[PDB]
Amino acid sequence: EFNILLATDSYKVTHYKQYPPNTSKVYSYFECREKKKYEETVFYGLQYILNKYLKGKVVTKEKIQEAKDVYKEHFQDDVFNEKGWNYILEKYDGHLPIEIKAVPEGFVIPRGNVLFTVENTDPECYWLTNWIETILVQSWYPITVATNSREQKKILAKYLLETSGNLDGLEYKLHDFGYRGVSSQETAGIGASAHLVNFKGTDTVAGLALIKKYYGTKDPVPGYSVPAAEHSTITAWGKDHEKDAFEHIVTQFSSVPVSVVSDSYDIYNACEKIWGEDLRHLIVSRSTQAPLIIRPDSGNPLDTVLKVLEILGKKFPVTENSKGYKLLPPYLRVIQGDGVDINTLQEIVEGMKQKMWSIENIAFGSGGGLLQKLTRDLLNCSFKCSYVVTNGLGINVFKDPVADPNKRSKKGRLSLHRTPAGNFVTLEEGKGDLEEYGQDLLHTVFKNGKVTKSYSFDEIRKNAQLNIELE
Amino acid sequence: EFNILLATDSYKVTHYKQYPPNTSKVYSYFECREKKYEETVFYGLQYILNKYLKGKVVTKEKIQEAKDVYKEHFQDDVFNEKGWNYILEKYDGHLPIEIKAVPEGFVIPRGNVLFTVENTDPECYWLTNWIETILVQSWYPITVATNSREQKKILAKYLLETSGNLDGLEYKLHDFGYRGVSSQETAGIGASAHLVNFKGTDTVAGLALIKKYYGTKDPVPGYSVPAAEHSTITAWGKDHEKDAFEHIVTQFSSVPVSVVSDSYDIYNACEKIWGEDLRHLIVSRSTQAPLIIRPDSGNPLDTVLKVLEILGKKFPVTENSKGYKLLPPYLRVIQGDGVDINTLQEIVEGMKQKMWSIENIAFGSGGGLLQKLTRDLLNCSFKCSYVVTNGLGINVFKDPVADPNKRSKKGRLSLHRTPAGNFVTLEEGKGDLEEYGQDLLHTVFKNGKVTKSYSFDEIRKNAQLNIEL
Ligand SMILES: O=C(NCc1ccc(S(=O)(=O)c2cc(F)cc(F)c2)cc1)c1ccn2cccc2c1
Ligand SMILES: O=C(NCc1ccc(S(=O)(=O)c2cc(F)cc(F)c2)cc1)c1ccn2cccc2c1
Repeated sequence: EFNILLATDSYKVTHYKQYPPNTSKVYSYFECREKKKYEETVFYGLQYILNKYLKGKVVTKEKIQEAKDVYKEHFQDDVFNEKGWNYILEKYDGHLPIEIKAVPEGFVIPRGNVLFTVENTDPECYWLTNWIETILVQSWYPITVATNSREQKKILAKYLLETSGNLDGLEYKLHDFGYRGVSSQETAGIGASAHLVNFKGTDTVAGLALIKKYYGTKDPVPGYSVPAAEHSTITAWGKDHEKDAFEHIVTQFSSVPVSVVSDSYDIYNACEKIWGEDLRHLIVSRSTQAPLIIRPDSGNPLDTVLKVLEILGKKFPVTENSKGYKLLPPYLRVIQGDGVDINTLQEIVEGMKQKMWSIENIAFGSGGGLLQKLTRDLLNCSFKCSYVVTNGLGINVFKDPVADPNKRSKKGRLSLHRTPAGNFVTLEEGKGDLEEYGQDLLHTVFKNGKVTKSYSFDEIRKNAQLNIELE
Repeated sequence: EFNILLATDSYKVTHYKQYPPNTSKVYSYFECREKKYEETVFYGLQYILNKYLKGKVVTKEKIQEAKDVYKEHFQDDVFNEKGWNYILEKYDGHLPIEIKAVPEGFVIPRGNVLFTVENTDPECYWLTNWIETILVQSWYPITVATNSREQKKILAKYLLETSGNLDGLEYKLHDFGYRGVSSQETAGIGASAHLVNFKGTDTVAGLALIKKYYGTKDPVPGYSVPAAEHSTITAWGKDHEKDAFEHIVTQFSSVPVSVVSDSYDIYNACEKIWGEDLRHLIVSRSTQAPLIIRPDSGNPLDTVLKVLEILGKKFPVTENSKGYKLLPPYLRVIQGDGVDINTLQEIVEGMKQKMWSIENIAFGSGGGLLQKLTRDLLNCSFKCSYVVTNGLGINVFKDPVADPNKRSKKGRLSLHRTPAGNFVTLEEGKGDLEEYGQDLLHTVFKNGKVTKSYSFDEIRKNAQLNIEL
């Protein structure tokens, strides 16, 4: 069973002995620190952490003893704050005396703003605020996935609008292929759920259960897929029987969309000769609701996409849409699911536009690029103490390292406000209390072991919409 | 609760309908495909087998749940209820799969078979690749362990050159990555992988994972010591940095203690606070209880060199038997900002050029150690190489025309010693010709049971550096 006493960085076990004596409050905050592009971030994923790990009776006698035993060996010394943890157990029935205030999930906030704050509600538990830094800072991951996914959605939207005149299909243009390429089952669920804030297509099934349990949607599920081959279901037929494999598969899935990986031996042959001639009769008969989606999976992503489109355009009846861009017939589409990240996605869509191909023709699958190739440094997600009370006096505190001003942290009690122009500003030093800037946008989401405000996944999606979608 | 029927890539739900009719066997393998990182540490499969694959993993409830979810997720009825019911009825929900693998901790060159998977019941031909997704996640502990080991090689080389021995090597790269990974589960897995090579960790999650799934003779596999963070310094107020330092080293007077010293001005903290105001509290400390000064900002190499230069003018430096400068034994440095395999190399090489022993320093690495890694680094990949259809075995593979690096292996595979004592993977069942001795893979899973396993102590032995051996 999960034990919050064992869910911190080891050195934090020793910090209760290091704060100034007579300290009754430690108040800390999280931001995606600004850095001398990712100018705005989607706040998402705290609700998961609150419910799974922080709420309810999280301290028991057994958990305290277990931690005491582990730490004695891990430190070769007795340093664990058993008294501090016993107090929470006895006084609060093992509920954490902590209050967390946060911006609403799905909100899109510029870098360098407070996104949530944490403080102790009982003077005895001044040490608890930063005990839970480690677990709360892991919110960096769903924030960063959702943010990076949304930035890709902006690129797709821009190019789809330019080449087609509308945004139809946008929310199916970046499909999550990341389940095998992440570091754990738990990460799979969290990361897939964050991508679903922006899109509806996922093969990372773990995301669906997470959303159902911690967030909820009006619709039965938040994300969808359709049938598709993998190399094994093609290559199993034997090298001389690729056409047989293709025929069997598209016939099995004749009335729903089906994607078919086509590069097992020679992607160009497969497009021009197998699909474009031998099996063309099985493609041009398909419904607009049930296209074949051809999947190249190797070679330079841009060069291969363009060559695949050029081959298909010569074997199938292409039209020119009202923006002047080429469009495959509706029963035929392409998906690029190799080597896709935000940089190569941009390269591909720009290359397509230069060669007069509509973005209507393509979708993208992204695995490691979408869910794994991200770190806490991308958005500088960071948790710092800004305010303490010692001997009954509040003190505004911060770091400001001489050799790196980008690591300077905020001072005092913080609040998040709308500016007169409708942007965001974080007020420091308790200045929010002057009430010159309207209401604080941070809301209490956790207090004394209880989750006090929750958001549905539908609300989060609404909050995270693109301006272009709003327009 | 975990449900293996919901733990695959969606499209795999549809594959049972796509294989050739009358296919009775699908056999697949995992490798770190060949294209730096020439050899990989195989680690982490035992965790997956035990937590997710063994025992009764199918129930009526789990089948119904998957049926209900897939109906909505595909907007259609495509789920193989019958196949999963067959496993439930015939095998009490135990997977009819056999997995063979190289021993955990083994260090194997790229492009070799590391494990194989096949169905043991012809009805379950579709199950081999259903579990690709979950098994391929082994890429992560393999990659963390391998990259951690590659850093240990760098540290060993430079420590040996500058000190003449490897004393303290296994405490020179400390895991700081708990907050910088993507989940609690990943923290445990990744921290465990780093501990194949080192003994220092702050990622406590790794200890319980090792104890549960692998085991050590010692009570714990990894260790830490007290240290400050910026909050326990800055809480004292900007004009009281010295007071915080004094309090902290006094509370931890007889054990090692690390104190982050760059909250306001690292150079001032080193030269004036530690080097003058509090010098008497440092020079009095035991060799078993040094102060470990931690810079945490600025260019890592330049800052480390400047911190050493400052300390070397305030404290009594010696010259070791190799001619390198050594701080007194009560004083050390740890650099735990911006450390990855590349910057680690730059720092130890720069220290060497300035005649500073690597005895002086340790490194903490967070994101660089546990998060900034992907499946592409070692090209960890799972592919079908053999099928039986209509009673006939066929050697199968992919070979994409534009990328020969993605060519996969053909037929039944086995791993062998060469006459020179190296590894080779034989394809096409050639292992059966018995020209290369016994297959070095062992059966580790069969029909719901884990059939071979390794302690964490043996894994560490297998993963040792040549220089250590
Ligand atoms: O093919 C895969 N999944 C099915 C799939 C089919 C079609 C689209 S699509 O984006 O064209 C699409 C979406 C959708 F929800 C409605 C559609 F009509 C069209 C996406 C996924 C696939 C391939 C390689 N992988 C490697 C790791 C994981 C995977 C997943
Ligand atoms: O200071 C930290 N942990 C304690 C710590 C002290 C000393 C060494 S050491 O390698 O110098 C050392 C190891 C050890 F096991 C025996 C020693 F005597 C010496 C390592 C860790 C720390 C700092 C920043 N963080 C940011 C994220 C996580 C952390 C952890």
